[PDB]
Amino acid sequence: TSAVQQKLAALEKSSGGRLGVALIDTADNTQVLYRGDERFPMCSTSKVMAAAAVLKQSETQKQLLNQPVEIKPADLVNYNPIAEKHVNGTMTLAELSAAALQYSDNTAMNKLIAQLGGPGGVTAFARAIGDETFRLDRTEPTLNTAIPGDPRDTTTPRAMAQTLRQLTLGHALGETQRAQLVTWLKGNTTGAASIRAGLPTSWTVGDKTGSGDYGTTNDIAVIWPQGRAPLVLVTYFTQPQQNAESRRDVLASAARIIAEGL
Ligand SMILES: *C(=O)N1C[C@H](NOS(=O)(=O)O)CC[C@H]1C(N)=O
Repeated sequence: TSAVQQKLAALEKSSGGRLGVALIDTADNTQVLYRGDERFPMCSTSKVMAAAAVLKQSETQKQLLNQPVEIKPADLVNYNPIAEKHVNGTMTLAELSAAALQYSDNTAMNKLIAQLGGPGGVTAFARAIGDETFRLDRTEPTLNTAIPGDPRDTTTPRAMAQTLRQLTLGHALGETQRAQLVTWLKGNTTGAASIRAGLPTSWTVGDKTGSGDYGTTNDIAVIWPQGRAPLVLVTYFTQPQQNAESRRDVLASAARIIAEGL
């Protein structure tokens, strides 16, 4: 173990839960892993992959992101801050992608999932961009049950970091779609208490948070530190009891520990 890993272990031990971290430094492609090959429930962080999959579809349909998608009252689930304003109306796939990523709208996420033919279509996109680990099995809201030992709707920190890098910094998407994904992630509204809180204020972050049962507290981020090449950082966290409170400070602490290395 490295010093960063021993610090992450100490944070995890005092946290009362299970922490997973994966950093990729694209300055030199090095990786820091803590429980990097253990599965964690993704919860809302799976939305990135659904949005990227729709962006990928849009590479061969110029007008796909402008296509209207009907929002019915029955479509509303547990957290719909944008979709509820369009009930009995429509949202475009661009609007749904932005709502899913920036406001973590679960109705928008379900519309993205349906646009891909269900959770298996998101998993298939993951496979098509080289992610052998990601699996999406359910829609919102049950994909957030986050039951320990349940492999459904999970990934590992390493695989998620690798995928987020390919999507945001690599060529898993076309150039325009990559820029759109990064623009969406950087305009996230929900991230300031998570990885963002553990990094120097001068660094630009685009991220996607998630949370679920068992106190599951997740964040996945692409980071532009001042004067250095970007990083990819994945912090997953989950706890032993179903009603545990969210612990975004633990993600911030892990990010702060990561930041002290590179
Ligand atoms: C995603 O994990 N979810 C949607 C909603 N927003 O996520 S955030 O809090 O990480 O921004 C929170 C609840 C969760 C869900 N159970 O749908």
